[PDB]
Amino acid sequence: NNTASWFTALTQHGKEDLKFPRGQGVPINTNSSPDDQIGYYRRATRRIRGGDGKMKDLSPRWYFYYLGTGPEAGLPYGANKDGIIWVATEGALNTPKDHIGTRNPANNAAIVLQLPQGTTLPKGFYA
DNA sequence: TCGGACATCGGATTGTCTGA
Repeated sequence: NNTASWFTALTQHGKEDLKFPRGQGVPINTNSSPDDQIGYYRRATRRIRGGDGKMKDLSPRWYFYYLGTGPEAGLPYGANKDGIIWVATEGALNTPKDHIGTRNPANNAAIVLQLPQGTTLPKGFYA
Protein backbone atom coordinates (compact mmCIF):
# COMPACT_ATOMS: atom_id res chain seq x y z
CA ASN A 1 0.00 0.00 0.00
CA ASN A 2 2.48 2.61 1.28
CA THR A 3 5.54 0.42 1.85
CA ALA A 4 7.21 -1.46 -0.96
CA SER A 5 10.55 -2.54 -2.33
CA TRP A 6 12.52 0.29 -3.93
CA PHE A 7 12.93 -2.01 -6.99
CA THR A 8 10.85 -4.02 -9.38
CA ALA A 9 10.93 -7.76 -8.74
CA LEU A 10 13.00 -10.54 -10.33
CA THR A 11 10.39 -12.95 -11.73
CA GLN A 12 11.07 -16.66 -11.35
CA HIS A 13 9.95 -18.37 -14.54
CA GLY A 14 11.52 -21.79 -13.95
CA LYS A 15 11.85 -24.39 -11.22
CA GLU A 16 14.97 -22.86 -9.67
CA ASP A 17 14.58 -20.45 -6.75
CA LEU A 18 16.51 -17.23 -6.65
CA LYS A 19 20.05 -17.44 -5.25
CA PHE A 20 23.34 -15.61 -5.83
CA PRO A 21 27.04 -16.38 -5.37
CA ARG A 22 28.44 -14.68 -2.27
CA GLY A 23 29.18 -11.05 -3.13
CA GLN A 24 26.48 -10.84 -5.81
CA GLY A 25 22.86 -9.86 -5.95
CA VAL A 26 22.50 -6.40 -4.51
CA PRO A 27 20.89 -4.00 -7.03
CA ILE A 28 22.66 -1.00 -8.51
CA ASN A 29 21.55 2.15 -6.75
CA THR A 30 23.44 5.47 -6.96
CA ASN A 31 21.95 6.48 -3.59
CA SER A 32 23.61 3.46 -1.93
CA SER A 33 27.18 3.24 -0.70
CA PRO A 34 29.08 -0.09 -0.64
CA ASP A 35 28.48 -0.23 3.13
CA ASP A 36 24.72 -0.08 2.36
CA GLN A 37 24.73 -2.93 -0.14
CA ILE A 38 23.27 -5.79 1.87
CA GLY A 39 19.80 -7.18 2.26
CA TYR A 40 17.46 -9.91 1.18
CA TYR A 41 15.02 -10.95 -1.51
CA ARG A 42 11.61 -12.14 -0.41
CA ARG A 43 9.43 -14.38 -2.60
CA ALA A 44 5.83 -13.47 -3.27
CA THR A 45 3.65 -15.92 -5.20
CA ARG A 46 0.21 -14.58 -6.12
CA ARG A 47 -2.99 -16.55 -6.73
CA ILE A 48 -5.30 -14.63 -9.05
CA ARG A 49 -8.45 -14.95 -11.14
CA GLY A 50 -7.88 -14.98 -14.87
CA GLY A 51 -10.12 -13.57 -17.57
CA ASP A 52 -11.61 -17.00 -18.20
CA GLY A 53 -12.76 -16.86 -14.58
CA LYS A 54 -10.32 -19.58 -13.50
CA MET A 55 -7.72 -19.25 -10.80
CA LYS A 56 -4.00 -19.53 -11.46
CA ASP A 57 -0.80 -19.11 -9.50
CA LEU A 58 1.47 -16.56 -11.10
CA SER A 59 5.24 -16.98 -11.40
CA PRO A 60 6.92 -16.07 -8.11
CA ARG A 61 8.22 -12.51 -7.77
CA TRP A 62 11.37 -11.92 -5.67
CA TYR A 63 11.62 -8.37 -4.26
CA PHE A 64 14.77 -6.87 -2.78
CA TYR A 65 14.85 -5.08 0.56
CA TYR A 66 17.84 -3.53 2.24
CA LEU A 67 18.90 -5.15 5.51
CA GLY A 68 16.69 -4.14 8.43
CA THR A 69 13.91 -2.75 6.16
CA GLY A 70 10.74 -4.18 4.72
CA PRO A 71 8.63 -7.17 5.74
CA GLU A 72 11.59 -9.00 7.32
CA ALA A 73 13.15 -5.88 8.81
CA GLY A 74 13.61 -7.69 12.13
CA LEU A 75 15.49 -10.67 10.67
CA PRO A 76 19.28 -10.72 11.12
CA TYR A 77 21.42 -11.28 8.04
CA GLY A 78 21.82 -14.99 7.32
CA ALA A 79 18.71 -16.12 9.26
CA ASN A 80 17.15 -19.19 7.66
CA LYS A 81 13.58 -18.54 6.44
CA ASP A 82 11.76 -20.09 3.51
CA GLY A 83 11.32 -17.55 0.74
CA ILE A 84 14.15 -15.31 2.02
CA ILE A 85 17.59 -15.28 0.43
CA TRP A 86 20.42 -13.07 1.63
CA VAL A 87 22.77 -10.99 -0.51
CA ALA A 88 25.66 -8.69 0.29
CA THR A 89 28.32 -6.81 -1.60
CA GLU A 90 31.66 -7.93 -0.14
CA GLY A 91 32.42 -5.85 2.91
CA ALA A 92 28.89 -4.37 3.36
CA LEU A 93 28.10 -3.29 6.93
CA ASN A 94 25.79 -5.48 9.03
CA THR A 95 23.54 -2.65 10.24
CA PRO A 96 19.92 -1.74 9.36
CA LYS A 97 19.61 0.61 6.39
CA ASP A 98 17.11 2.92 8.03
CA HIS A 99 18.19 5.91 5.96
CA ILE A 100 17.20 4.13 2.72
CA GLY A 101 14.09 2.45 4.18
CA THR A 102 11.28 1.35 1.89
CA ARG A 103 9.42 3.03 -0.94
CA ASN A 104 6.01 4.69 -0.73
CA PRO A 105 4.38 4.08 -4.14
CA ALA A 106 2.31 7.25 -3.65
CA ASN A 107 5.53 9.28 -3.76
CA ASN A 108 8.05 7.27 -5.79
CA ALA A 109 7.97 4.80 -8.65
CA ALA A 110 10.02 1.63 -8.35
CA ILE A 111 13.52 1.55 -9.83
CA VAL A 112 13.71 -1.14 -12.49
CA LEU A 113 16.05 -3.61 -10.83
CA GLN A 114 19.53 -3.56 -12.37
CA LEU A 115 22.20 -6.00 -11.36
CA PRO A 116 25.93 -5.44 -11.95
CA GLN A 117 27.18 -6.47 -15.37
CA GLY A 118 28.16 -10.14 -15.33
CA THR A 119 26.03 -11.17 -12.32
CA THR A 120 25.11 -14.85 -12.35
CA LEU A 121 21.35 -15.62 -12.32
CA PRO A 122 19.77 -19.10 -12.05
CA LYS A 123 18.13 -20.45 -15.15
CA GLY A 124 14.58 -19.16 -15.53
CA PHE A 125 15.45 -15.61 -14.46
CA TYR A 126 15.85 -13.39 -17.48
CA ALA A 127 18.87 -11.16 -17.86
C1' DT B 1 -7.00 16.01 -3.83
C1' DC B 2 -7.54 11.15 -3.03
C1' DG B 3 -9.74 6.60 -2.64
C1' DG B 4 -11.05 3.02 -5.28
C1' DA B 5 -12.30 0.09 -9.44
C1' DC B 6 -10.44 -2.77 -12.62
C1' DA B 7 -7.02 -4.95 -15.79
C1' DT B 8 -5.21 -10.21 -17.00
C1' DC B 9 0.24 -10.10 -14.57
C1' DG B 10 3.89 -6.44 -18.62
C1' DG B 11 4.34 -3.12 -13.77
C1' DA B 12 -1.23 -5.28 -9.62
C1' DT B 13 4.95 -3.78 -4.55
C1' DT B 14 1.41 -0.86 -11.26
C1' DG B 15 -1.08 1.57 -14.87
C1' DT B 16 -5.01 3.91 -15.80
C1' DC B 17 -9.12 6.29 -15.20
C1' DT B 18 -12.11 9.03 -12.60
C1' DG B 19 -16.40 9.36 -8.76
C1' DA B 20 -16.53 11.54 -5.06
